[PDB]
Amino acid sequence: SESLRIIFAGTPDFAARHLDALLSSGHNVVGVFTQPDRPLMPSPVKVLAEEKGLPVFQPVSLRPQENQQLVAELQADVMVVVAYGLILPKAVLEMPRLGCINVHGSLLPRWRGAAPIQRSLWAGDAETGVTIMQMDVGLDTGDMLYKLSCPITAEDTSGTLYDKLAELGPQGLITTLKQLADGTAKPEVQDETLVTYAEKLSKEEARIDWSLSAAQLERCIRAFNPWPMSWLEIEGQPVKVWKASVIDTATNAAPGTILEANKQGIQVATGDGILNLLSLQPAGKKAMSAQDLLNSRREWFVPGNRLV
Repeated sequence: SESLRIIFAGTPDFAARHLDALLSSGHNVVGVFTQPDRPLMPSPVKVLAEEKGLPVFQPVSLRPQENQQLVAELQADVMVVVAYGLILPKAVLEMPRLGCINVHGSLLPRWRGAAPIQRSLWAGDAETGVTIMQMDVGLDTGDMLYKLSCPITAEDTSGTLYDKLAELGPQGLITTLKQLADGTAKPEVQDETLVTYAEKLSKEEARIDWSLSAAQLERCIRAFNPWPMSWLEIEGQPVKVWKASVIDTATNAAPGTILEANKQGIQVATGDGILNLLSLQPAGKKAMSAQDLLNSRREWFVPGNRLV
């Protein structure tokens, strides 16, 4: 029942979904910190804070004591950090009364780090979720105050999981804020041994490696959607893969061998099983179905030929 003065720090839409939830549930958000304007585009959090008449602060860094003081001045009870791109110095961590609380996109201690959502999908996890944690100095080492899980379906991409977590996160956050205001929060220490780090995604890593199993390639295709998107090079042309299905049939064909190319898809042998490419997007072109591809890029997918 204690109305907490909250400083909200966040940047992307995922973060904006959480701010919107805090406001909508009558929370006392005293200030909003977002990353400085980007080439010059304002963040989804900045846009929403503004529309709501909230003071926005965009220090390029919290290292300067001048910037740290902006947090001090707001005399906050807790600082909620959701996808805010700046490192918080221990000094700032100690400033709000109840400290800083972070909404992390994984079921900690698994997937500490930068790309928890994409990595849980890529790794083949059966589920993800969000962990609301009491921020500490390391990279996502804080005690877990709350966790909500969400299963990862076979049709999920990092994009849909983001959607799912953007809906789960706010409720977990509001619940946790209630517990902190009530003194009923039950902090759980992270088991170091269960930790894994969700390293950033790169376009280099998204390039299709046919020697992998069709299952993992199919997972990469989903996990790397919307960014960086799995891709292969054909005639020095980067081609993004939007959809593929796995054909659980063993092949003696070398990885990369096109086994079939028709309306049903372009089947490619992998290191284990067959990957059926369904939607590909040649650079600077539209995302085309296998049939469209056979009409405009036939020579790229001749059965018997080997990709890559």
